[PDB]
Amino acid sequence: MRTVSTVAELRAALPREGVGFVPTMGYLHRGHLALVERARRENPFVVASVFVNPLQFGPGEDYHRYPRDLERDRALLQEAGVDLLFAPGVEEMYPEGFATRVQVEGPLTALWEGAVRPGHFQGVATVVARLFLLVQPQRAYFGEKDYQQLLVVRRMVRDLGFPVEVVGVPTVREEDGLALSSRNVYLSPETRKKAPVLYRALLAMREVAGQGGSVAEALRAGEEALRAVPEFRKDYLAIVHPETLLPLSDWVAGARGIVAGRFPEARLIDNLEVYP
Amino acid sequence: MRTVSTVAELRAALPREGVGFVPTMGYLHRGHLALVERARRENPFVVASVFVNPLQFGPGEDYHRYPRDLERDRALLQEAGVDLLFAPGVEEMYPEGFATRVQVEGPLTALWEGAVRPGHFQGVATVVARLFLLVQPQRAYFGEKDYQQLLVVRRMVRDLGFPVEVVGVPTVREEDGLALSSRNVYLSPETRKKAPVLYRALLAMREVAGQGGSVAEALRAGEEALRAVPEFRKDYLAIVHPETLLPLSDWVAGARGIVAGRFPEARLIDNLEVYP
Ligand SMILES: [Cl-]
Ligand SMILES: [Cl-]
Ligand SMILES: [Cl-]
Repeated sequence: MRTVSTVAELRAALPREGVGFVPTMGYLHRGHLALVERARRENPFVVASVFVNPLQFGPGEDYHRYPRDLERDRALLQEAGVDLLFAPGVEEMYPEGFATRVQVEGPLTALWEGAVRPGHFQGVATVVARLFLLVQPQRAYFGEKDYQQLLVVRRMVRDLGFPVEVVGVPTVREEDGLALSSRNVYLSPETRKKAPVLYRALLAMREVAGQGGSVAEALRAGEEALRAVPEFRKDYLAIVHPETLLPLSDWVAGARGIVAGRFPEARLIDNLEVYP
Repeated sequence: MRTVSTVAELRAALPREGVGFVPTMGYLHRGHLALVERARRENPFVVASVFVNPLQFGPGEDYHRYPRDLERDRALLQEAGVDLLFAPGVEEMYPEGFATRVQVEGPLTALWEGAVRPGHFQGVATVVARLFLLVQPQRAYFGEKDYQQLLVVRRMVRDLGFPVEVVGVPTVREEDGLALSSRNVYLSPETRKKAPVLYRALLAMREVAGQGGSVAEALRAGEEALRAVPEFRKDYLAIVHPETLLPLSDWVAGARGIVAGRFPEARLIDNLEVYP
């Protein structure tokens, strides 16, 4: 595998066709592997990027302490069979003079994560748009854990006309159900034991739905599950339309249960299709 | 020449390489063909687009009044040699649910035309971004008359990494000096006689520069010229940096004289390299 740190080397090592792309912020885990694994079975050439994007972090968030270990990410991607790793510094990604932004407007970015993290999705859209133009991939892979982000990217691609197939990959979880995330490293041993509550709440709602319960009944079950862990301060818990993310009054195929909140040392999010 | 009005047709008729692109809003004049000509010679396949972009029209502007004559444009590009014409409707370019925007921020879009027409450059960046993504050109041609717009597109291209060479083409002028513009049709025979004041002002400034005068002396000369035609309500007149459009404290190669204002029936803009 070849690792490049500049746009010049990137464009020079890139094939005109057959490129599968996996954008990441580094400190890779099994979940990222699931993405690489999928890109490889569908594309003759796989490119992965590791770049902690400052544009998608808020002032009081974790940009400075975000986990970083390029060597670990390299060996790892190397073993996974990645053809090309793009690991640029902030200056190569955003040179002096950089002044452009891309953003998806409307309820899609205003709801849920958008209300908690103002400016976050504009940062995601901007960096993904740049990465797409630099990589010119045929297919790009994203995890479903960041469901809203997946929808935002799809909207941007649809609107602007990026000839990119945006593929969502199901979330990889620990045995206790905790969705894998680079930020899980922030969890203390004690908090790590309580962290499975998000997925537990989501499963509780899916259970109710499967048993013929109402959306309202499913929501109550989810809320109850979360209350077993007071240390988890919920930002939101809802069952929404799979495409618009608007709260549902009645079930629809693809109904998505979403939840987010924080422990003292980390904020976690998770989601699951709760119907059918 | 093949004419397409949908995205599907467009993608199906486009070759993968050697595409020269000329974006316009219709009602073509000598100047546009100066662009189509340039492209026809440097690229094996030429595509031109005709679309009045509602996004770059703001409050109290001439959207519905903008001149439209598709058939005249067609036959025009036909004889010019263009291989493909993309003339989509508003709904094809911006289908229901469209919510993405692209914008270049900072002084480049806040000064001059940006101050006069707020929201204008976001509309331009957005439509150009989409067109570039839909056409996937190797080169795109723009007229220098809209110099600021030219720099904005170059900035967006450089920032986001579009693999497109943006070509600026010198303005085509009338015998009296009036830069050609599809909006000149708005001028009455009377005000048309006064219109040459813009170029006159620019020339006055270039003359001072050539004589060794200071940047301030050049502006004075330009102010004098406009002062003679009070009918022209000046928006701005300045000598700026060729790349940043910031007012100049002193001369630099490529110094650009820019002017804009409005007669009762229309708004006019023009620019010219005043130094060296
Ligand atoms: Cl983030
Ligand atoms: Cl992650
Ligand atoms: Cl306009």
